[PDB]
Amino acid sequence: MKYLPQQDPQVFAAIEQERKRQHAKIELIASENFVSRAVMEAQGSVLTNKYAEGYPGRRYYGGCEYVDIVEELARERAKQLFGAEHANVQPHSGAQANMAVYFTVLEHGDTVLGMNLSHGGHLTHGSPVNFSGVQYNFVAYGVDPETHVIDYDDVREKARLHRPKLIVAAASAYPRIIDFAKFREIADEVGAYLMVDMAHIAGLVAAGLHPNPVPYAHFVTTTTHKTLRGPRGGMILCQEQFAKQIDKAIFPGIQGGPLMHVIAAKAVAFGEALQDDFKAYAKRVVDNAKRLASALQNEGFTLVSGGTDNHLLLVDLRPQQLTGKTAEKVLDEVGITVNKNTIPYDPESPFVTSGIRIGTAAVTTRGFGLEEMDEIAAIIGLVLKNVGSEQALEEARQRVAALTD
Amino acid sequence: MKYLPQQDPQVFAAIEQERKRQHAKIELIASENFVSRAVMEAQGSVLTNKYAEGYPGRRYYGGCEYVDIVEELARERAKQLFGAEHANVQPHSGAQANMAVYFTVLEHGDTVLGMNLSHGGHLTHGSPVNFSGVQYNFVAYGVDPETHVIDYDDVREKARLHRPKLIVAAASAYPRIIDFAKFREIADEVGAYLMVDMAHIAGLVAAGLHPNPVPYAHFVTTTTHKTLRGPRGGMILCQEQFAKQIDKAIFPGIQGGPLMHVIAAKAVAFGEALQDDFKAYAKRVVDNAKRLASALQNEGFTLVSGGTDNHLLLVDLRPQQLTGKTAEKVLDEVGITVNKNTIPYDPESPFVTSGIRIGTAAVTTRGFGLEEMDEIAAIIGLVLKNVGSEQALEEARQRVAALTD
Ligand SMILES: Nc1nc(=O)c2c([nH]1)NC[C@H](CNc1ccc(C(=O)N[C@@H](CCC(=O)O)C(=O)O)cc1)N2C=O
Ligand SMILES: Cc1ncc(COP(=O)(O)O)c(CNCC(=O)O)c1O
Ligand SMILES: Cc1ncc(COP(=O)(O)O)c(CNCC(=O)O)c1O
Repeated sequence: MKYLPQQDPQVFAAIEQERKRQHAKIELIASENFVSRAVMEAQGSVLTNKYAEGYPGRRYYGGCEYVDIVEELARERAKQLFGAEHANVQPHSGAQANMAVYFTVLEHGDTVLGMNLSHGGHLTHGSPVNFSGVQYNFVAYGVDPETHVIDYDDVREKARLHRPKLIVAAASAYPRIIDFAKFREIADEVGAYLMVDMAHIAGLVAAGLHPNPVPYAHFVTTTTHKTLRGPRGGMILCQEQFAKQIDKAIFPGIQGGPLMHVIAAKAVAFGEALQDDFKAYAKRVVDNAKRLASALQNEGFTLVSGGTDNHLLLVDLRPQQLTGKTAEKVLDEVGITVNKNTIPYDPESPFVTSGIRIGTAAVTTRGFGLEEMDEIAAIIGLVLKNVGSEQALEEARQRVAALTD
Repeated sequence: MKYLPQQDPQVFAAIEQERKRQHAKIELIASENFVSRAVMEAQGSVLTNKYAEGYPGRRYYGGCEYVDIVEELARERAKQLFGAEHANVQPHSGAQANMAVYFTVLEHGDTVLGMNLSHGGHLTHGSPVNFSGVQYNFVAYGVDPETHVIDYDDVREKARLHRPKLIVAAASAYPRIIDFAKFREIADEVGAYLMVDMAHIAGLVAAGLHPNPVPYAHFVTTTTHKTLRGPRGGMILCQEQFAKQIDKAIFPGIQGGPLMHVIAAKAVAFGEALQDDFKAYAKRVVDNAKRLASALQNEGFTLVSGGTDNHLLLVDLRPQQLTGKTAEKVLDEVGITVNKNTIPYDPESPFVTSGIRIGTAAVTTRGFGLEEMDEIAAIIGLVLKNVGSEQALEEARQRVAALTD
């Protein structure tokens, strides 16, 4: 950094603190990752200066000649990656992406079937304190009480009982592969659209390690920053019969000017995803996730669903008579960054919760493999099973320190 | 740029073309500007990797220690700048800022008084192809058909007729000062809330060159990238009495995790506006708009409202028999970037228009003064009064190139 340190030592100090913390801690938040320098250079570019309301070739402003190239690259690399018919790379968030789809297909008060929030569903899938749950009438479907796998009989029963205008599939915390085909079938049965929110698993879908929802859904929404390893932003993929409406939902509907600089970073992120070692990288996340789980089970921990088929895991903390809030706190001292997360049928609420959610995308990006996963679990065991021991804490500290050197 | 040109030649080439275009053309788009290198560096930082749903000290994730300072610098510097009691620096956009205000105070279908889109109002101030107009009952107030100044008598009439729950004040293409005192007076008569969208005029308000709306409005919304000269994003300003409700609207309401990297650049831009130099700048911005308006009228051009009191000016192109769309394309041919803009009581639709909107924020940023403004209007007169003349176009190009080097 050149001009920042000289003009804003306060902001620069904060960013340097953050740049060091990212290397110091062992980052297990499942949502997170670390982008390349190419990706940062694109969002730190001068594309922030351009107003480009509209779409490539159909803008509301002059001079969008070169910013149209960047959007088309993003769109055509996105279509190459997921094999969708159309792509909208302007959504600012995963939330704005969801909001735009819902905007396009639903009316105020329509009924929507989305995954139960404490079973794995996301905020924008029906929380009553989110716009989705205020704007629309969401009914939830859940996971099996003992296997913690989506109950497809439950999904079809809710579907037929509530007759939803659209069905949402996917999650923020479900460690198992989601069967898009059954979702498509149930929706056809009741004449509902299908929306797949692939945010968490988009990089895994991209590398062939998770079934692709594109062939089965009308609308596919994603973030560009979780397993896809891109800039913070959103994206909508859809059949070409919904394209004109999807694009109008984004603009002139819920958004204003896109973030061309972030759209250039999405373009770079997708570029990286199309390359062969992204497929390689993705396999290690999933392998590392598998390994981490097993290592955790060996330390005596209980995992919701018994393990994972993707990048994240959900620890049911109860048997260490722990809550997810203290677990989270405790590991933040020793350098492990996780996030408290409700568990299916959690006996407590989503402010305290009974578990921690963990993922390997970030550490895998920094080069950790199987044997370093074994140690992460070891340290989590040492720490969580001996919560007030200052000696356990400090031991934890050197071992984390030994991993991030 | 270090890694981009080697990682991604296709993206790098388009970013580089944009950069060249930004220097070679005369960027007159009124909502555009050029950010500092310090601002871009913050945007290209590692702060994009951090999930930070929540607010500083009240996150739903660990490791937010540094990002919390980033967000407090932005809020505290914003409050210094505009004297608000509370500030939300999380809106991804000016669209999302507005949406969060509406989500907090209005209930689906509620009646809102906003400025008409063709007399100057913004898309999110009631357009029927926008969520604002689809989600709420928007009635519009307009400008005098002769003097093109907001008709406060009209505002007050509609308020009493329609008794909205909220009155929106401000715009995208009004070139005169907005009297916030009368707006609040009217809102108070009819028991409505008053929200001011100062997106276009934040830098001026910050600099003491436009009456500040903060003391008259319950809510103040703004973008950070227009006359404020910050990164692309939004911000909400409000009285303590509404803060909690405003923060909840942004999250868990309408957004997900914030763009922490973008909040870092907002804090940088607020620091820059807090400096003494920024007041010099904004004074020149308006003086340049005054001089370019007068210069424009010397070449025969009619201006909506007779001139400008701010950073913006609107050309009614009817007298010279051209559409807004035609003027824009021709001016793009000689290297002058503007945007077609509807004009009050426009006989043309929003993609053709009978006018062009011009602003001096960005060219002032790049150092242009009074004499360059005389040249610009001369180059603009030359071109729009000789559209068929290829010899006129080449001359124009050279004068542009002489101005931008
Ligand atoms: N007064 C004013 N308000 C604004 O909100 C605004 C400006 N000017 N100028 C520039 C920028 C341009 N935005 C637009 C974008 C779409 C439409 C819109 O009404 N489109 C209609 C009909 C257009 C057609 O001819 O294709 C639609 O059907 O899409 C209008 C202004 N902008 C705000 O961003
Ligand atoms: C399934 C799913 N869908 C949308 C989002 C929204 O993203 P944002 O950029 O934050 O608006 C998410 C993000 N989840 C946060 C987390 O999992 O921690 C998501 O998982
Ligand atoms: C008055 C006014 N209010 C909000 C916005 C929103 O901005 P964005 O970041 O693009 O969502 C704007 C934007 N102006 C567009 C234009 O005037 O060029 C605005 O003017």
